[PDB]
Formats: sequence, structure tokens, C-alpha cells
Amino acid sequence: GHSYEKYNNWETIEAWTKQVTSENPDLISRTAIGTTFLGNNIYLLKVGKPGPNKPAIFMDCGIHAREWISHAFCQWFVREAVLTYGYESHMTEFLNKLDFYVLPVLNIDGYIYTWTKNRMWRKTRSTNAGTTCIGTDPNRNFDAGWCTTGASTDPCDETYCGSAAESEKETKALADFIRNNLSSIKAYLSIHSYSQHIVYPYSYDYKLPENNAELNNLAKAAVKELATLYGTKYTYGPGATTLYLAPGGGDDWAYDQGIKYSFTFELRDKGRYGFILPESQIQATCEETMLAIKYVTNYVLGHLY
Ligand SMILES: NCCCC[C@H](NS(=O)(=O)N[C@@H](CC1CCCCC1)C(=O)N[C@]12C[C@H]3C[C@H](C[C@H](C3)C1)C2)C(=O)O
Ligand SMILES: [Zn+2]
Ligand SMILES: [Zn+2]
Ligand SMILES: [Zn+2]
Repeated sequence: GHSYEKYNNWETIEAWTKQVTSENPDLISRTAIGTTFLGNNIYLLKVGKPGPNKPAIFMDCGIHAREWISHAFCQWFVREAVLTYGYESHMTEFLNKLDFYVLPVLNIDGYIYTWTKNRMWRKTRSTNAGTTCIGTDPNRNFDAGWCTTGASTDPCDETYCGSAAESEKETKALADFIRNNLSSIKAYLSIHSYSQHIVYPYSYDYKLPENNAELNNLAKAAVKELATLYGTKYTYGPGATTLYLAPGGGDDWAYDQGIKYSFTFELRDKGRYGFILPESQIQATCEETMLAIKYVTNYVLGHLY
């Protein structure tokens, strides 16, 4: 009982990854890139018309368990790819020329826990030595300025950085995947909520990236594209300057691997519902977000490297 306009539990998303791939075998393939702490398969969808030597864009959702609109968006993206390939000029060009590696739910164990026990859970569900506090923040667990200010050394904290960079199976799986395909991946997109913000590097330190001007301009344009639909207002900028220090993030790690187009999207809303965004807003949120993602994709295509 999957619906793109409702939040779906993991069993349902999992079955959807299988069914959407089987229904669209010339546009989608599915692999498991690793397993979670609790043993769940971490699925990755490769969306695109197969071809030789294609560049790729990587996008993850559901790094954080409670950010349900993020998981909903990755599903929406794949929905749009299969629905509009052959029917809309831009998406057609995109899937011909690029592959999208879409990881619909990174932190599966945490996501299950938000359905069963605690709707507000954020972290993974791994154990910690010397305490009964559970979990590591995957977005403080990447090897980029790892465990500095903005992450916590306290396992009971929401920004706990883990026992070591890539301590979490989920983080290692994602990083291993990108490392194994680094020469093909041209952009990194990470979907989160909330606050209506596009972030680009850096978040692990107060410093601006080599291509700050370009990323500023691209973010500004993507935010403009997004607003055209419903007038939804996003702000944007380097992470540590706009948001806060948040070291060990996947976006900064990917950027330092040489993926120069790297962004974090914080979706709706601005705090009225916060993480508990009503299902009635999934459609509008996803449709407007699609415009910003497509804008960035089209830009990357015009600026291959
Ligand atoms: N990689 C670079 C960007 C990373 C941004 C990313 N943001 S997020 O975790 O997805 N969501 C954000 C949304 C909020 C942002 C400010 C306004 C109110 C909402 C979030 O949960 N942040 C906190 C911020 C602290 C520490 C810990 C628990 C509380 C307090 C909420 C996470 C991330 O901190 O990892
Ligand atoms: Zn998040
Ligand atoms: Zn649509
Ligand atoms: Zn240019």
C-alpha cells in the first residue's frame, strides 16, 4: 500500500524499491550497497538510460530518521523520472546524459524506530560503549573535519560524532560507494528538513570553498526557480556561515573528494510543523523541490569536469 502522497514505512519503501525497478527495467536498476547496524539492506537506485561513460549525480535522503519529508522526496524524484521521461524535454535529456544514484533511505534503522517507538528520533540505532545511550549522527560521522566543534563527543547527544570517522556501517557504505565511483560523480545532493535552506560547503570550519562565487550564484538561482511554483522562500549559503558548524557532514566530505557541486537541502517548513510536516504538504513540497534539483542538474550538465 505505497502512495507518493503519504509517508510510507520501511517495509513499504523497500517493496517499492523492488517494484519500481521491475516496472522500469530500462530506466532503473537496484543494488544493495551495504547493511545497517541491525542488518537491513541499504538500497541504491541507479536512475538513467544506460550508456557508456556517463557522468552521475548522487543524492541521499533519510540520513536523519525523523525528517520524513526527505524520504518522501527521494521517492518523488524517482516518481518524476519514470513518469516524465519521454514526456518532458529536460528530464528526458537528464536521464539520457546522466545517471542519478538515489539512496532513498540511508538510516533505515532509525527510520523504523520513528515508526515504532519515537517519532522524533534522529541518529542511527548502534550501541555505544560505557553507556545505554544509543546512536551516532551520520551527518557528523564523515571524515571531514571529523568531531570538531559543532559535533559532540557525548554518545547521549544528538550530534554525537561516533567512535571514529565512518564508525557507522551506514556512513561507511555511502562513503565507500562514492569512493568507488568518484570519477563518474559530478554532484552530491543531500536531502534533509527543516527550515527551507540550501547549504553548500563548508560546515566543518568557518571557511569558504574555492568556487564560492559559483556556488552562491547557483544556490541563488535554484532558490529562485523553486519559488516560481508557490512563492516558497528559501535562504542559502555556506553551511557554517548560514546555519551552524556541523563537522563530519557528507556534503563537505564529498566536496573534499573533488565533487565541486555539493549541496544540502533543508525542506519545508520553517517551524510551524517542523519535522512533523503533514502528509497534505508532501505533493507541493516535492513539486517545488523538483524545480531546484532540476535546475542544479541542468547546470551540472552544462559544466562537466
Ligand atoms: N552538512 C552541513 C549541513 C547539515 C545540516 C543538517 N540539518 S538537519 O540535521 O537535517 N536538520 C536540522 C533542522 C533545524 C535547523 C535549525 C532550525 C530548526 C530546524 C536539525 O535537526 N538541527 C539540529 C541542530 C542542533 C543539534 C541537533 C539537535 C537540534 C539542535 C536540531 C540537530 C545537520 O545538522 O546535520
Ligand atoms: Zn537531516
Ligand atoms: Zn510533477
Ligand atoms: Zn558557466
